[PDB]
This record gives sequence, C-alpha cells and structure tokens, in this order.
Amino acid sequence: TPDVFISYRRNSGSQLASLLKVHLQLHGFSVFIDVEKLEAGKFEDKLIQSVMGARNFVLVLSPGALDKCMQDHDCKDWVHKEIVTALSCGKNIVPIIDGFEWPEPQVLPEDMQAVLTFNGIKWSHEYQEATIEKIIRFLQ
Amino acid sequence: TPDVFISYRRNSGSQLASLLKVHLQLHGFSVFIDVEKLEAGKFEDKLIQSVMGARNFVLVLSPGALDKCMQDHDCKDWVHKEIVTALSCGKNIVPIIDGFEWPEPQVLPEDMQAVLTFNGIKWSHEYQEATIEKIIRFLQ
Ligand SMILES: C[C@@H](c1cc[n+]([C@@H]2O[C@H](COP(=O)(O)OP(=O)(O)OC[C@H]3O[C@@H](n4cnc5c(N)ncnc54)[C@H](O)[C@@H]3O)[C@@H](O)[C@H]2O)cc1)N(C)C(=O)N[C@@H]1COCC1(F)F
Ligand SMILES: C[C@@H](c1cc[n+]([C@@H]2O[C@H](COP(=O)(O)OP(=O)(O)OC[C@H]3O[C@@H](n4cnc5c(N)ncnc54)[C@H](O)[C@@H]3O)[C@@H](O)[C@H]2O)cc1)N(C)C(=O)N[C@@H]1COCC1(F)F
Repeated sequence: TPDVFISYRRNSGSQLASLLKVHLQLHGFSVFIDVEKLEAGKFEDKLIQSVMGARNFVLVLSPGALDKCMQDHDCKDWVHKEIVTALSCGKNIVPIIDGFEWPEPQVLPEDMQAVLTFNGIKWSHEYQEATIEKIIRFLQ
Repeated sequence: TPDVFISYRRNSGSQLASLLKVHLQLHGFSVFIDVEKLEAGKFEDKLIQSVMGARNFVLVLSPGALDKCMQDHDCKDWVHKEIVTALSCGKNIVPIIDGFEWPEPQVLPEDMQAVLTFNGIKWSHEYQEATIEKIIRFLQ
C-alpha cells in the first residue's frame, strides 16, 4: 500500500508528476501514480481506493490544473474526485505549485474549496534538489 | 566532461529535460543540463563548449520546440545555436519526440535542417522505463 498518491492533470503536469515519482522513490517512499500502479479492473474503484490508502496526497498544480474541476458539480472530473477523496479522508495534502495561478475559492466546487487552505510548495526549476528536500519534509 | 548534453525549450520541455537528466544519471552518464552545470562566466562560450564536450546531444522536441528557430538566421536562438554546434561537430544527435510535429525542412534555417535526418525516440508516458532503456541504447 503506497505512502504517496500523486494526482495530476495529464495535459499539463504529466512530466512533473513522473519527475516527482522518481525522486520520491529514490528517497524511499512508495508512490502511486496511475501509469505505474493503476492495473486491472474497474478503475473508478481502484483509483478511489488508492487515494484512501495513501498517507500523503501530492497534488501537482500545473497551469490550469483545476480548470476542469470548475462547475463539475456532478463530480465527474478525475482530479476533482481525487481531491474530494483526499479531503474527505483527512490526508496530508501537499500541493506542488508549477506556474499555477491561485483562483478565487468561489470558482471551485464547495466540496474541494478547502484544498487551497493547505500550504503549497513552489516547484523551482533552478533549485530542484532543494525543492525535493522540502517536499520530503512535508511528507509523513 | 559530461557525456550527454540536453538541449531543450524551457517553456515546454523543462520537466521532460529534467526527467531525462535524472534517469541518465541513474544509469551512469555524466549529463550537462543548464540549470545544474552552467556556472560562472560568459554563458555563450560556456554553452557552446559544453555541446562540444559531450559525445551525445539529446534534443527534447516538445511541441513547438523549433518554432523560435524559424527565420532565426542571425542565429540568436539558443536551441538553434546548440543544434548547429552539435551538427557541426558531428555529434551523436538523439531527438526525443514529445508531441512534436515534424516541420517541412524549408521552414528551418539551412544550417540546422539536417537535424530532421536523425532517428528520433518517441517519449511514452505509459512506458517510460522502456523509453529510457531505448535512449540508453542510442547513447555512446
Ligand atoms: C480513465 C483514465 C484515467 C483518468 C484519470 N486518472 C487520474 O486522474 C488524473 C488525470 O485526469 P486527467 O488529466 O483529467 O485525465 P483525463 O482527461 O480524464 O484522461 C482521460 C483519458 O484516459 C484514457 N482512457 C479513458 N478511458 C479509459 C479506459 N477505460 N482505459 C484506459 N484508458 C482510458 C483516454 O485517453 C482518455 O482521453 C490523475 O491524477 C490520474 O490519477 C486516471 C486514469 N484511465 C483509466 C487511464 O488513463 N488508464 C491508463 C491505463 O493504465 C494506466 C493509465 F492510467 F495510464
Ligand atoms: C541566457 C540563458 C540561457 C538561455 C538558453 N540556454 C540554452 O538554450 C535552451 C533554452 O532555450 P530557451 O527556452 O529559448 O531559453 P530562453 O527563453 O532564451 O531563456 C532566456 C531566459 O534566461 C534568463 N536569462 C537571460 N539572461 C540571463 C543571464 N545573463 N543570466 C541568467 N539568466 C538569464 C531570463 O529569465 C530569460 O527569460 C537550453 O537547451 C539551454 O541549454 C541556456 C541559458 N541563461 C544564461 C540562463 O538561463 N542562465 C541560468 C543561470 O544558470 C542556470 C541557467 F542556465 F538556467
């Protein structure tokens, strides 16, 4: 059962999300990212269970990463579903900020507005190792 | 003296470039990427000498990566400068395709059109380890 769940928006954060996976594994954390760990069966159940099972929830805020969450009030967007599950289970949420612009809370669905109240880490392209060490301090 | 020089477009390839660096280092290559190895002094000479110093030239073709090379006949664009140096020195050039569209040769300045004649490696989000293993087979 993975220590860390990495949630990300494919069209804009795939590369950073995989970069985060490599570094965290090199530092001894078990990591769930879909392309390495989402295997057979109905994926809706497996994904939700993977979030529920992970102590740490690493949220890759690339540019526009929460845009498809906006007005998703049936909760059909997958980042939205993953965040609400992490919030509902009281996980240690660690937002990683990479060119993300902070939205107004009211533009996000009520069941995920609390994600903006967690302290985020700025991804520094020039000081990546320092960025990684800070992330590890945030993790449990 | 690094074996591998990674050339890349910051606004679209920085994450993949850094991910390539970490994997190549794990497999024992000395890698030059600017944010880790470009240090003090006039950077023009330092960059060109660093291309000259590496046997392998890894070119990250993220979407639109060559767009600023087009009509750069003054040769002010840094990706343009790095490619021309690599071609001129007869380097082992290894393009990494990440959503790149192949342009018609004639839209590119004459001194870099030969970059399109090198066999490129498709970057696979779902089979990243296999992509890396292929890149290593291409290196010298
Ligand atoms: C449904 C999709 C999925 C979506 C979202 N997340 C989580 O949500 C975040 C990313 O959200 P987001 O950027 O908005 O992604 P979408 O725009 O929804 O991608 C939708 C695209 O998925 C493809 N597609 C649709 N139906 C299936 C299917 N039945 N089987 C396989 N592929 C499918 C298709 O190409 C479509 O365009 C992130 O945190 C992640 O953990 C995980 C998995 N899926 C099962 C896979 O990709 N499975 C791949 C095969 O095994 C490993 C794998 F996961 F890589
Ligand atoms: C000039 C620039 C540079 C440009 C290009 N490449 C090579 O060209 C590829 C990327 O092409 P590309 O996406 O088109 O880059 P540009 O948009 O041209 O960058 C322009 C931006 O650079 C900043 N900027 C400008 N003047 C200086 C300066 N005197 N000192 C520090 N920063 C400067 C500024 O922010 C501007 O916006 C890639 O393969 C790489 O090897 C290497 C270095 N430079 C020296 C640095 O960034 N130095 C940083 C300090 O050490 C680590 C470092 F290397 F990161």
